[PDB]
Amino acid sequence: KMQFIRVNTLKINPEVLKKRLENKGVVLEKTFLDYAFEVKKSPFSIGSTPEYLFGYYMPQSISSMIPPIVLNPREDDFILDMCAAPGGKTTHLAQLMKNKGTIVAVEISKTRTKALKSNINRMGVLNTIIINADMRKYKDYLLKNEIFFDKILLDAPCSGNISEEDIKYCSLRQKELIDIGIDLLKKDGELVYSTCSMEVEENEEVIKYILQKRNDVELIIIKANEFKGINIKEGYIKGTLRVFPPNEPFFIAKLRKI
Ligand SMILES: Nc1ncnc2c1ncn2[C@@H]1O[C@H](C[C@@H](N)CC[C@H](N)C(=O)O)[C@@H](O)[C@H]1O
Repeated sequence: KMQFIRVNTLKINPEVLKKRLENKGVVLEKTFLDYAFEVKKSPFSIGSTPEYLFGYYMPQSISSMIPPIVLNPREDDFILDMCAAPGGKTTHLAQLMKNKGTIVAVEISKTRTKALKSNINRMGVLNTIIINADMRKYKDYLLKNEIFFDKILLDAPCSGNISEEDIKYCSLRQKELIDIGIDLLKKDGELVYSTCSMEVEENEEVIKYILQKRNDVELIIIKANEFKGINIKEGYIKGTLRVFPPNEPFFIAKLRKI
């Protein structure tokens, strides 16, 4: 299985970090991103370097770096990260926003909220409000108070996080979450649905469900061609993307409230 790291441009320049790690015996390979590297060899556990501890990078699959790139938040945006822990994608969104605007990062589990806050503090992120709550109830609070967002990441839990039952259970949850995400989007706003599963029940089923359920949503077409070097192709709904082995299994789509 491949290992990659995302360089945290909040704190450090790609080439400064690259030189420092290569001088300690790390062998790094380019990526379709100037701030992400493939780790080819490491005398270090990569979550264990002083550089990691300083917030210089985040280890993560390259697949998992796509949803924030596709959502493409701007600097001053107001952003919801619906299912946020451990914060891989929350800190990615913050880096893309350069620590401007606001991310509301929501996490159901109390324990996982710990890991989320740790990642955020470690990566030096300042634009993020951590909510420990069930999104399905937290959204009434947001709706009552008219708190709509410019762009939303729904990076949903997946069957793999933990059978046919696992998949059916996750799919149902994902369908609940996405309807909620559309409800919380400003008119003309953008939601990315992603998940660590390439199973169609968690993928195009959830997309087909929301398109038939609602009249106020439009599929935005995403293209693979940008994502060089990644085993990524079009889903079975045009303009959706599925990532395959030997990349980490993943699915990404993008919607617009009309
Ligand atoms: N209703 C819910 N509200 C908030 N968080 C949830 C809810 N249901 C599941 N989750 C969380 O969804 C997360 C699943 C992860 N795949 C998210 C990864 C995260 N987006 C990252 O990039 O690092 C877990 O943290 C679950 O605790």
